[PDB]
Amino acid sequence: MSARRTESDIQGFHATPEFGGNLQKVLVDLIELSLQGKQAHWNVVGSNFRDLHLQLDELVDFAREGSDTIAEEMRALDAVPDGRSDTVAATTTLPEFPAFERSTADVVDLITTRINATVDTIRRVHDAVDAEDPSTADLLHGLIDGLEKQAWLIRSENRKV
Amino acid sequence: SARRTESDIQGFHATPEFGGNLQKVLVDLIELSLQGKQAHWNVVGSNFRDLHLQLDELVDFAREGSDTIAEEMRALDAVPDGRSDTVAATTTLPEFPAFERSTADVVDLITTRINATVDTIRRVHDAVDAEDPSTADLLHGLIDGLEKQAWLIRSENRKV
Amino acid sequence: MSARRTESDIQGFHATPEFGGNLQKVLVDLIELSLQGKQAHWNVVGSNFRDLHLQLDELVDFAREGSDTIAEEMRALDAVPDGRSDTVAATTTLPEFPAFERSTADVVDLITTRINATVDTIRRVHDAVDAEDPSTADLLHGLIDGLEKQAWLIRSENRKV
Amino acid sequence: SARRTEDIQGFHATPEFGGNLQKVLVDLIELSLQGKQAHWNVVGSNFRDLHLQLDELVDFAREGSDTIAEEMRALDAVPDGRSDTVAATTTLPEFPAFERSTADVVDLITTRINATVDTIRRVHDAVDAEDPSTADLLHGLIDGLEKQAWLIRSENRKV
Amino acid sequence: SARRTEDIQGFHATPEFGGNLQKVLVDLIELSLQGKQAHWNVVGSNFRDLHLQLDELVDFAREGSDTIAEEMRALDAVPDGRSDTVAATTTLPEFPAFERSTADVVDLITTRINATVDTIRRVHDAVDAEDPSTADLLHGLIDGLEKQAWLIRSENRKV
Amino acid sequence: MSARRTESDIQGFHATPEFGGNLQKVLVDLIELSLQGKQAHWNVVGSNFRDLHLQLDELVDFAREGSDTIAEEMRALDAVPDGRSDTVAATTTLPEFPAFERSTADVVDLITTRINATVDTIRRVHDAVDAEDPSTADLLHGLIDGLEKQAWLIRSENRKV
Amino acid sequence: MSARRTESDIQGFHATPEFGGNLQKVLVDLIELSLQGKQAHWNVVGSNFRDLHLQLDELVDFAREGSDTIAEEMRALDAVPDGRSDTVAATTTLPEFPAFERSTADVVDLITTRINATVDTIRRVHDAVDAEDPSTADLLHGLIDGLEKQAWLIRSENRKV
Amino acid sequence: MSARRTESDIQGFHATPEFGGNLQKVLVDLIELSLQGKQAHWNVVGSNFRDLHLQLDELVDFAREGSDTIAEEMRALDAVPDGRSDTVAATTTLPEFPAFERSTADVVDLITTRINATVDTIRRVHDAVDAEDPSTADLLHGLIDGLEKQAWLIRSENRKV
Amino acid sequence: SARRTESDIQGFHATPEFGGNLQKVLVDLIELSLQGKQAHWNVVGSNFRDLHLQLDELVDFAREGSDTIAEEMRALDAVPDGRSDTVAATTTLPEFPAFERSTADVVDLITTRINATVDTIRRVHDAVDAEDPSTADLLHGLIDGLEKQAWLIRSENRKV
Amino acid sequence: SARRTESDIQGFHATPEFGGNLQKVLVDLIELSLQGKQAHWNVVGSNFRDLHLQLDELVDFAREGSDTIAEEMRALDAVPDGRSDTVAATTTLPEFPAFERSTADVVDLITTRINATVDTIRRVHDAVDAEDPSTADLLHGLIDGLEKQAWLIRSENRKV
Amino acid sequence: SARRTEDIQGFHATPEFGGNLQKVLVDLIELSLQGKQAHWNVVGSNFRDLHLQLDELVDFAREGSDTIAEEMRALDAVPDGRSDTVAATTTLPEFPAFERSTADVVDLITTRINATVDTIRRVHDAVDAEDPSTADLLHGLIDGLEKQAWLIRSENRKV
Amino acid sequence: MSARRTESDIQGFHATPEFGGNLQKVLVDLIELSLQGKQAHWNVVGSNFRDLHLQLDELVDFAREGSDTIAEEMRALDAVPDGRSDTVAATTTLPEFPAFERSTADVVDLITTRINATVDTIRRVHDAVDAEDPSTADLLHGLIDGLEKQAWLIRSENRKV
Ligand SMILES: [Cl-]
Ligand SMILES: [Cl-]
Ligand SMILES: [Cl-]
Ligand SMILES: [Cl-]
Ligand SMILES: [Fe+3]
Ligand SMILES: [Fe+3]
Ligand SMILES: [Fe+3]
Ligand SMILES: [Fe+3]
Ligand SMILES: [Fe+3]
Ligand SMILES: [Fe+3]
Ligand SMILES: [Fe+3]
Ligand SMILES: [Fe+3]
Ligand SMILES: [Fe+3]
Ligand SMILES: [Fe+3]
Ligand SMILES: [Fe+3]
Ligand SMILES: [Fe+3]
Ligand SMILES: [Mg+2]
Ligand SMILES: [Mg+2]
Ligand SMILES: [Mg+2]
Ligand SMILES: [Mg+2]
Repeated sequence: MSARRTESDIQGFHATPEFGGNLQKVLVDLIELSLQGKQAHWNVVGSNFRDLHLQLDELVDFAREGSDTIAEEMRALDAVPDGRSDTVAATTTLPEFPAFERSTADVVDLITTRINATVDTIRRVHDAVDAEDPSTADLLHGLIDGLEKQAWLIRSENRKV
Repeated sequence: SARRTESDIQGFHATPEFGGNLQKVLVDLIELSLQGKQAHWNVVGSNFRDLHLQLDELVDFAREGSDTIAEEMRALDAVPDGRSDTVAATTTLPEFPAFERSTADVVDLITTRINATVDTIRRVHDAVDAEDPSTADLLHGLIDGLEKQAWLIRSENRKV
Repeated sequence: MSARRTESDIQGFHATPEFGGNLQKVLVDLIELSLQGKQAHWNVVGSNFRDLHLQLDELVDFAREGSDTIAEEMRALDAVPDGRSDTVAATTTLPEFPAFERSTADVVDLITTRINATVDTIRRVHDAVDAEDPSTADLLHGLIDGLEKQAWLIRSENRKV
Repeated sequence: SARRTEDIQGFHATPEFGGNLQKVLVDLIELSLQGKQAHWNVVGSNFRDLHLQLDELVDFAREGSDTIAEEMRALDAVPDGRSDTVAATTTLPEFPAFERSTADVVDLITTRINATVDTIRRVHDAVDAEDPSTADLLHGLIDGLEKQAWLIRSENRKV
Repeated sequence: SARRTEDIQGFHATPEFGGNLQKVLVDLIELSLQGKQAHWNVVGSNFRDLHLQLDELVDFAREGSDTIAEEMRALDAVPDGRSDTVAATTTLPEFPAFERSTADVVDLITTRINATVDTIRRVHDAVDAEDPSTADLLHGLIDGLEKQAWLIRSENRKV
Repeated sequence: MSARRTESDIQGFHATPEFGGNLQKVLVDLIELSLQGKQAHWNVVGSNFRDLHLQLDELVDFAREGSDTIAEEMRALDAVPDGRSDTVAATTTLPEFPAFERSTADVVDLITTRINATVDTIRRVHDAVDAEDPSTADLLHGLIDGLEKQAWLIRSENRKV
Repeated sequence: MSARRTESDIQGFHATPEFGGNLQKVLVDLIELSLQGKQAHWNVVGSNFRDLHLQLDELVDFAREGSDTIAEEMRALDAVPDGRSDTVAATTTLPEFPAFERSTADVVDLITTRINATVDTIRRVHDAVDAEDPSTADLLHGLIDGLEKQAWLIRSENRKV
Repeated sequence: MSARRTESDIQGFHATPEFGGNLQKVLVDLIELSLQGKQAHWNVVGSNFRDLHLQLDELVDFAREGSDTIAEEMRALDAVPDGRSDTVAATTTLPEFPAFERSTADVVDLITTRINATVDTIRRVHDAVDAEDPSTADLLHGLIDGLEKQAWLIRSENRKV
Repeated sequence: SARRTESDIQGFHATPEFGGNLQKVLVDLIELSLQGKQAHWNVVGSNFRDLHLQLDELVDFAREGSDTIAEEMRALDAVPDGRSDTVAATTTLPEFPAFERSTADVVDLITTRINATVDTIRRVHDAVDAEDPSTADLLHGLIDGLEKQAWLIRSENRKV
Repeated sequence: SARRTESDIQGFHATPEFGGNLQKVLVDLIELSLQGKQAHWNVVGSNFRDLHLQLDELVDFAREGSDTIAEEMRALDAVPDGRSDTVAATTTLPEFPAFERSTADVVDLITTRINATVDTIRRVHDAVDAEDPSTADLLHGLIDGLEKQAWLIRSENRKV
Repeated sequence: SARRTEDIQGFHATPEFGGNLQKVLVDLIELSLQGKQAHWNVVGSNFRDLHLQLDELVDFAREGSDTIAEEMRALDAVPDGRSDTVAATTTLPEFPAFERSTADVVDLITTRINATVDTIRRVHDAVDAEDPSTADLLHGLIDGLEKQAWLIRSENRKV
Repeated sequence: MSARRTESDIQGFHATPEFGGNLQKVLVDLIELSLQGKQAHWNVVGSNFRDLHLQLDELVDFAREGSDTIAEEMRALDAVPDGRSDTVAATTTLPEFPAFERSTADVVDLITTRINATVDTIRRVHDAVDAEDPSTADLLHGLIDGLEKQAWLIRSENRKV
């Protein structure tokens, strides 16, 4: 027992309300992106339907894994996620996805914008998150990178060169 | 030969009532998915791990269900709406709480919301069946999968 | 507005004692089929031993998954399954599998007949089950179909020109 | 003491029922064959997606024909999936020879899927009246085929 | 030039040996059946864990009964796994009807596992005397069953 | 220095109408073999039903992969395959599979003969294919070999002492 | 305190020349069984060809894994296996597999007898092996059991009523 | 060779003794956590045994992967890990795990504390590690995050709300 | 017995011409792999995703091909050279552009380079076959795999 | 019927000697696992990679072995002690060095420690077998697996 | 109307062809057996790599012998893979008894591989003249064996 | 729409030319390492050939995954990778790999040096990359770590202690 600590209830790292609130911002935009991604996935029609249909599902998978990661990171640090529909709708920073069928070209533009807005949210909270907890900032880096890849893979469809 | 001669043979498309009925199922499946994840993250207390894990299985089922329903709508020329605003505005499920809840409370809350979702499907079933027997089979899969989840979750709180 | 329902104790579907009794009839014949299937699997000898030995295991697998499905369907709707040995022996409608070794030819006829009997039971309860709960009838259809396929794959050994 | 005593008689179907499944079988096989034809010969804008989706259509149609033929055998009917029979009795419009543009293939194949679904819907009630289990297999065929129709046709859809 | 010359005679076992394996077989089958009964009907605190563990018990017991019946056949004995025989000759206390609490299921099932192990231990030496290889299969059964007993009983254990 | 070629429209290998016609002959017999294989698979009854039923599916699988390979080889070299039902029926060299159920023994002889016929076709076109394009002849060798193996595995049921 | 042993060259278990000679007897009969199993697998014709052809490969697989196990057990205890063709032919106790094709019925009897002989060898060395090294006897039990199961699965083709 | 370096023995990045020593601290606490996790895994008894039994194994897997990663990171940077039992016991900062069977409730509390102490160690060395080698700090982030998740998944059992 | 008596039985080794011919195939396969990845990253426009993905399949094929050829050389006592300098200096493929290119342009460019690679193999085939029929079979696999890729890529740009 | 009538049928439990004997096996398996990893990380020199990899296979075997033994103890109502302090205090294996060691040295060191571990098991085997034949079978698996590892490792250093 | 009419005659091979495949078969089997012998008995520097590579050699040789024997059967020839025949008719130099050093095993096995390839190359043209498809199987054998020779021999190679 | 942004073409993060140029440096050295790794993999001969042969392939896999990641990161941020052979050769910082067969000992030394030079390149651009885009620096950390592990696993062969 020469180097053993004797404490009996050694506590874990707890997030400040500011940190919790910052992760909460990331969470709602990821959930909203997931819902908008499926909406697009179902309702996309026209030239190169299948590619975008499939790519959109891949986007949804990434955003769903991301939201779960963020929420669980909140839980680990004693924060309480709110991913309920009312909260997501009232607090998301993403512009609303339109109703009805939309062309591949329009879906490409719309979805790219909503991905970009989601990355924006993460980049906006990044420094405050990093300052409090360097480990959580790494999760943010993974999210930024995966989302920016999705953005590139989707937007390239509409590129005119 | 017995070969048909038409060049643009049309598919079966759904009445607006039919689309409407599938839309009802769609929003409650999505809401159940979002509430399931909320419960999955925020459940605490006795037998946490079992419920944490089972709630994830409920979410998996509800998500594939919602995707199935929306794609059923699309095949039949209907247009699903799974957006957050629409879901919050039109879901029939009682709202899930925002905060930590005990395993016992989560079991009771989630069972109710599963039952509410099954009820939506049971309420539209006959009108769906009358228009398209094939789509009713999809509804049967949802009822049974969800009723199974309800049993697997609720049994935690069952007395002797 | 809000379409959200108010009740905190929203009830699940309520199943009649007749419904439970009907699935119970299906349950015991599937369990009995599985037990007889293994008996045949172990005790078959003669021309084309290996094929029947193998097919009999596939039948057992289907029948085991079936009985579990039925029993869980009972539980979901607050019925209480009884798959105990005494009850299966006392209430199965299948003729008993004979003791000791049986020829491939005889095993073919016997097991085909036991599948016929098992399907007969499902057909006997079908209409009453479908009227009360169409979703459960769908599971019955899955059972009927898988079993009829097993009967075809087994019985065709004995069919001539 | 609940054990029945007799062979307890096996499975059988009316010749009308068998003929109804036979109608479904030939169109599934024709669809599979036309599907591969389209798969090989499609050219042009968004070739790859259609080439791939058409193979998924063929897979579904092949599994379907198996399911129907096996259902026929289970109930002691006897399927006919031979080339001569399929060509003589299929209700599907003939697939054209030669290469076809992606846009043309989309319209052609959507029609042939729809014709296949039509056949299933045509026999459905007569099949259901004799065997509700068989009807469920028809429901699975309708659903999978109508999904393929949606996934294929969406390429040409203007909004 | 070491090659033997005669059919060199096949495998066989005494009727006493076959009867000893038959005792093990019926209790494994009974255990499997009671296991599923428990699996379906357990309710209450920590339902899910027990529901899942009981299925793992059933898997082990089913594979075991196969192993024993196949061992019997390999040595030209003839197993009896029929419902009537299992019910008439099993040594396991009957599993009760109806739903049972997790705590009650834990105690009930632990006892039935222990009774199954008892049967294996009872015939072990007689089996070993005739065939040491068969005894090894019995050792595998004892070990897997005693592990299941530990994994199940631990739920009720107070320290 | 630079060994790099200058042309921007470097042409692929150019195949004669005779080459396409030769693979077309192979294509229709493989498709016909696959259709007859399924017919036999469904309609075989009698002693050793299960083994033949299973082996026939393996044959169908090989023949289906084969026909796809041949058709794609045609496309690669700008030939246009025709695998449509009418053409297969009108141009296959295989004797037609008889209607209705057939005994295991009869199915063995029939299907073995249809494999023999299919291999015969490949052998008939082989030399002309090999002279124009050795790479394609290699694929023919793969086909011949897999089919001969299928003939062995099926026909040996009927071979005596 | 310290229960740690002092020696730097702690010896492994030392096996008698008799032990090695005993496993060598097992080794050659397993290799011979594997070679005869393949011979039968290739050369069997007649009623139920496919089942026996398949089962014979499973036997070969078991016998090959067995011989490798035995040889490695020899190496672990500083015995030196000899699995060379000349030694196997000169020292195997199995009757030789006859040349040319054999009927399914004959192959059944022959191979069953060769399994019987292989198990006989293991039984002959068993007691001496168990007395010197119980761990090795356990591996012998695994071999005996797998082989007896193979004999059952093969021989039952020829058993009547 | 226009941009090619001409050096023949280009050396890799070498850890300072301070860096090596910091990784060594992480290593022993991860190994100790792994040993204590198994001790708990075997000896946990009572309400919700199975869940904790399984979750504890998942903790052990993570800590074992972690220790291997840390040790290999030391090796790559020319440091020499010491993961021997004597060293771990003499130098771990974790309080000793008690002997004997312990209740689920007590195991939950004990293990949470030891996870927290392990995270503490990593957080204590984090900044010094980051300053010398940003890449290694990322490995630390992965460890912190995985361990804090485990803490949450374990401790939630005892949460009273 | 029929057992041979030699202790150091030699393997078949290739002439310098044979090694040379395989070296030619090797550099064009490597160059095709590098150009395929360039195109994979930099393709933009209509039907991007399909081409992005197909180009990766081309790269996978060309890489396993180059590895096969080099290992064929090694087995026959020849020494492959797959280094960047050698590849740039000796490849027969027209250079791929540095920048973003449209899907239509990438289809045309890549088809040409695949065809150039097949041409190299077809040009060495007969001399390879004459020395070692077994190695020609490897060449056949490369020709057919690459010609398949050419078809799958080029079809995007095909008129009615 | 032949059904037994008791409600709380007891399982076989081990004597303290039996538990003690399994405890002896447990600590040497754990110590071997820790020493195996030490050797795995710190081995350097000729044929490093083979030994690095083989030592990991030894560790995998020893870990599943220790888990098996501890769970055997638990089933029989004995209480394992696998804690670091207990392992260091009671293991019979000679201590592994702290620093880099050559492949040749690591082969010799690890072979000795494997042999020491097998010896512990062989020393308790007969008393274990006498009380519980089923547990002796587990011991046989450990002896053979470890003796296999000893052969696979030691062979590196074997003369002509 | 292109359908042929007769059984259309089955596959067959000349006895010379069958004998040529028989030569390949025995050396593949001998190689497999010597391969395992080497695999078990190799000791010394870089033991593990050689132990593992030799097993990969055995796998290839076993699959090869299967391919050849099955080819023989497909064309209605009758293989002989029995121990007595292999030992009496193999062209491979005998593998020595006892443990051998890694360096010696490398040289020994490389020679036996080369001898096996020699046999395949020896019969190749005669086989090809009757059946070009069979020759392709021989090409696959040559290629896989020559790769194994390279992977094994490289251990002893000095540059 | 209470928190929803109203922007319609929200743009993504764009790399500066400096950032693009820095990733371009990493890219060419990874590609060059991949080509040199294969060259070594084919041409290594002598003592412990097989180990190095296999380890070199593992190095190539890692460097190939790395180059693809770097290039795709450039694409996501609107930079245009150049991985063409001419560019790689003209701009790589790695010393040339020699022609011809080389001993295991020489290959170990040569390859270790080229790995070290590749890590050097990444470490040289690290800070400038981190300053502009923290998320991309994490990808660099993964590359450094994986490469330094490979270096250790390769170089240890030649270590004399
Ligand atoms: Cl795709
Ligand atoms: Cl089979
Ligand atoms: Cl669980
Ligand atoms: Cl290796
Ligand atoms: Fe989660
Ligand atoms: Fe979808
Ligand atoms: Fe269940
Ligand atoms: Fe079928
Ligand atoms: Fe069994
Ligand atoms: Fe295709
Ligand atoms: Fe081995
Ligand atoms: Fe490691
Ligand atoms: Fe390679
Ligand atoms: Fe465990
Ligand atoms: Fe074979
Ligand atoms: Fe990529
Ligand atoms: Mg639990
Ligand atoms: Mg058979
Ligand atoms: Mg596309
Ligand atoms: Mg090595």
